[PDB]
Amino acid sequence: VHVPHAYPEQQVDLGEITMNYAEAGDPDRPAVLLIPEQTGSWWSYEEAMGLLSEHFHVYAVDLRGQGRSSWTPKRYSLDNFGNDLVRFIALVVKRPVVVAGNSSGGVLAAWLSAYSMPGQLRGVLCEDPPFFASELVPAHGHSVRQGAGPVFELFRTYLGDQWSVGDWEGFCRAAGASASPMARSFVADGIPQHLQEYDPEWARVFYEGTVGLSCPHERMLGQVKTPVLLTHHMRGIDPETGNLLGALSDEQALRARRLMDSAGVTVDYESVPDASHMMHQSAPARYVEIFTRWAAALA
Amino acid sequence: PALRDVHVPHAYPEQQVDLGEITMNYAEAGDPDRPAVLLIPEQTGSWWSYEEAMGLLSEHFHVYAVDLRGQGRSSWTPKRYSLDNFGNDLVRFIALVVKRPVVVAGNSSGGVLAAWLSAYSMPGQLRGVLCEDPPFFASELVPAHGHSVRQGAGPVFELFRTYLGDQWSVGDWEGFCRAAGASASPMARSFVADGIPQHLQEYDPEWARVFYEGTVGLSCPHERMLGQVKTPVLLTHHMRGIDPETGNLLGALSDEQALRARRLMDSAGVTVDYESVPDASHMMHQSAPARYVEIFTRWAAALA
Amino acid sequence: TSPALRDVHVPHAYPEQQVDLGEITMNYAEAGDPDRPAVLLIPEQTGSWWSYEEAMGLLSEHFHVYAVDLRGQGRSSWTPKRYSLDNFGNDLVRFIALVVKRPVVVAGNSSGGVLAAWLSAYSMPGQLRGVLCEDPPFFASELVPAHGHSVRQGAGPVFELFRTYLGDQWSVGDWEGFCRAAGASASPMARSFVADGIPQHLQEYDPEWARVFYEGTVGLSCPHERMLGQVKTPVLLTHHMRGIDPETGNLLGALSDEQALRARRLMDSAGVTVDYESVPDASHMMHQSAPARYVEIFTRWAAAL
Amino acid sequence: DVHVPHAYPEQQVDLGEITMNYAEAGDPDRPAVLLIPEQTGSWWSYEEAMGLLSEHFHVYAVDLRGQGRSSWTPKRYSLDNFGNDLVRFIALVVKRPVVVAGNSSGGVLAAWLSAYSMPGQLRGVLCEDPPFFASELVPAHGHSVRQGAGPVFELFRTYLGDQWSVGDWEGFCRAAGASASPMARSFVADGIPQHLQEYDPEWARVFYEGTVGLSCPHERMLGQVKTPVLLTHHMRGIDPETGNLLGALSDEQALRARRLMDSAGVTVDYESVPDASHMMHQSAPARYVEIFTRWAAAL
Repeated sequence: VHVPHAYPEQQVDLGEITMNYAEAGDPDRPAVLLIPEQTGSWWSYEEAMGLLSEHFHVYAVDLRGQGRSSWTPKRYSLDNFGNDLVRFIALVVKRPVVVAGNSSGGVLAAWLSAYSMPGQLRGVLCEDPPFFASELVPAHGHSVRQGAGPVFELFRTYLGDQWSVGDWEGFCRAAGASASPMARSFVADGIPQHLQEYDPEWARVFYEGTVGLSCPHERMLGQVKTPVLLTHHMRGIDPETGNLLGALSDEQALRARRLMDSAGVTVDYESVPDASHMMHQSAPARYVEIFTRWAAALA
Repeated sequence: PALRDVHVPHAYPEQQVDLGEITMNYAEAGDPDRPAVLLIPEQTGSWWSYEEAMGLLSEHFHVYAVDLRGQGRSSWTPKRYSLDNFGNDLVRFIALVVKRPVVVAGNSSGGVLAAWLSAYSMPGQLRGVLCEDPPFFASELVPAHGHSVRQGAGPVFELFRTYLGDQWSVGDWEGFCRAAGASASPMARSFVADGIPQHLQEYDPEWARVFYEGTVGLSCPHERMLGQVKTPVLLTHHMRGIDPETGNLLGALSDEQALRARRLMDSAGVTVDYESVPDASHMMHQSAPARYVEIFTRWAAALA
Repeated sequence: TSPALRDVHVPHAYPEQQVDLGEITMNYAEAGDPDRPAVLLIPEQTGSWWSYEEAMGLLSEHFHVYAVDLRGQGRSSWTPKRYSLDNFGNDLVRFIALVVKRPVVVAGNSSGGVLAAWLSAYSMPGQLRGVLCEDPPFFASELVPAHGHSVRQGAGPVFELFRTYLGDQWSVGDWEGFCRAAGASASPMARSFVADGIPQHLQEYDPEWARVFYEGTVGLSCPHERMLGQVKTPVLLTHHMRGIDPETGNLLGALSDEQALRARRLMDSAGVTVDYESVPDASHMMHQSAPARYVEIFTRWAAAL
Repeated sequence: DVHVPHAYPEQQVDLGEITMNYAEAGDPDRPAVLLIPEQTGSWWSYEEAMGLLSEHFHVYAVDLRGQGRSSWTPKRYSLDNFGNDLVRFIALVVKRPVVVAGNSSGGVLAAWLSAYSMPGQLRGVLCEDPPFFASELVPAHGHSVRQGAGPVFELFRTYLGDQWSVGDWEGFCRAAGASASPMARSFVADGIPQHLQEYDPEWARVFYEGTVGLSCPHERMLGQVKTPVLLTHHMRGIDPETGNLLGALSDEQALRARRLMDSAGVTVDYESVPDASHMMHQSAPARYVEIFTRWAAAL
């Protein structure tokens, strides 16, 4: 299923799983780790990796259940993703890292900041993170069922765990009829390449609230141990449904920022209301600029 | 309280009816020829929660006020507390005792059960329902609109579950008061008292468990309940607000949740009458009985 | 003509009618002289009222027989998000109060046999003379039973296949995918359902049924321990084929010998008369595979009542 | 607040989210061994055995999170989190291949490490009377936890409570003496045992509610082991009055565990000691140490 890409691909044995990834930049430059969004593979960062390879040693990784990394039925949880990335940092990077993650990847960047092995990290970028919005029963704001829940429901029903169903036509019919604008956005004639590399059990665990069941966001956010850059992209409310448009509300962002303040770290909050969910794709230069500014200030 | 030897006297005499699984305790007032009314109390509330309002309404109505299962002298039923079990209990009560079409008034939890009846009773049993400060969507763990119970009254339910326990099996009122006095929830700070209130002595705290854990209405989502109401609905909306410190709701339901609930009930095609009294306490039938009875009597007069 | 469209019902030997119970419409068939003792037949899961067709005939010569489609089945209402033991049971309570209007002898198969017991414990007073539980999955249909194997070691495999490949209200409807998955399954029951076309009874079936059993929500507020321990009418429990799949250890049949033992002990503690008829040579749906045997068993029992 | 003197000095190490307390015996000349206690069991559960083992092994006995002097972590008690804790401990303290040995819940974590640790971390594992499948809420084979140890877990959750928030030992004893579960009755005592004073009862909650193993089904674990295994099966039977399990796991559950582990391609040794207590390393130290040493020398 796997198509050619700009950078050569490598695979590492993290124990339970094998992780696919891709390197860029001069080795001696500072290390950067790029975590894709859900339904996103490492080559989600390609453009940005280019821009970033000028100054950093860039690693971009396929999480488990994505890309060419291992698919693990019944094993998708926040802690398993996070310890995957911890083992990657220790076995492959072998140096302190600045982590950047988009959406679910941003959630795992915060997870690393709070729960990585000591001194594994210098700072994390959380790019449009669904703090509390990706939870089934958050401590603040809307649940996943009022956010991206609908999209996940469609993935679970019509694609199935490990593409066991694979009813793409049914998926497009129901998605086009969804009141969720994001749901109606995922419609296409053929299956996008990124979804072909995606295990839809990801959707199941987010929709059903099991992925973070033992990793509540308030404790994560209250236990961060590194500087955090939080970018906050398009956001809004669908008047017809009340549902959250975007990754997280202003209220949820404020609560997350104040929890991270209680953890005693320094937070750079950059509201970019006009940016798309995946700014590293829609506007690679703007994203690399923000990241580089914040990164220079560390250590 | 766990021995259930706490019954005390009241203004009206008390009757009991076998409904099948449970026995329901209840009180009755007014001329039996008058239009029938069914009063459903709030959680932790017994029938006598309506005593005062029964004394006014009785002058114009045949009033029945009930103890739901797990409250008062009605049966306590471990592992059996769901919205459908409460509702079908009330259906059987209407069929076996009232034997007339009723107008139903419910407060908080009862108001939700009132809407339940409006949607799910046997045909013809109801002429209309009053939902008094109902936690529409705010009592669900995963509501379709707005904020979950965990961001509302879930803190107090958690205290009840941990420190009082199913059927008062723990009964650590000292630990409960200690934790309640230190809660960010003001509603929890309300319950702190030197002695256990009579209404809490008659209350089975497994109630609190099933609401806090999301099991009580798991098979009865509020979106569909409200989208299938079948009688005129009178929804009163009392004090609501936001604790600036927590972002957790104060009061029964948020403005957004009231809005979406009204939209659902209108899609059901019923006449919805929204009466907003932001200065009113949660149990207006107890704190301002005259005002409550006036509102109810005016709306009920227009029913038929 | 699609199971999702609910336009697949076919003619049958007995007249059908629908009653408004308030949330749902319940479809039902009637047979026999309306003055003879009343009887209520509850089908099995994926079973419609005409699951009893043949038995109805034999029984209608001595009983006024009602046979019902439960919600989520046949021509009764399909109610998304509303499928639970208590809702099924209260539908049947309503049906007895509104249609039969006389005390009834209830007989239910499998899931229906679990609802017969439900009624015996939780119905309105005086509604029932006795109940016949035909191969009921006591404890084996629960996700976390007090005794014996869970539904995941019983019928769960086939329920998972229904949920995944048919979907709520036939929203997925991938019959060929279901057949491929079922034929490769290690559950013999699951393999049984493979067929060239979709069987008629399954066309009338809301597979959300399967979901609520597979996920353990259908009986969450109705633990079988409490139900069985609060029966208030005489109960006849028939126990058909049962065994253990050696490759898996999973239950073959409706319930295990141990689970039937514990259920009988519970019911005996309730103070009711309990009859136990172990018929190890009988299929799960004895009322279909051996109608005359079934009617003999039922007739003796009901005449004692 | 309650820790008392023991036969060995205690050490602590920061694993990144938690602080793990532990004790050490024997010499670095000798091969590394990692002892994992049972639930409610602290490191000193192994004290006597440690002595014997220190004759020929460098021994590490650990406090798991929520036990002893290790960090208490509310809402974070999952098998994956315990397991990644022990992976971190092996990586940061032992820094050597280790022969792991765990008892009861500890045996389950030993299996977890065999299947899911970082590559090359382990040489083999001894699962001592492990509750394979019988500690799960919905096991793929045999009794569930609710027909096993679940009754005592429910008593712990209702009367001791999260982080000893309730602490009603009188009520615990009243309920335990009236328990139909004989193990529940075995926990009745005048005062609170020292091992239970260092124990966080949220442990009991997450086993009773089935959250701890939700994302770690035992069938996948056992089918993906990667080291030689030694499984010891102690006392087991059935309570006639309830049908409930006596012991860690049934004969059927042991049979299925072994079939899975053998399907994984490892060397599985099965040692049935039907007359042994649950904590044989405590009740018969020399017997336990003989069995362990006899097996570990083959590695």
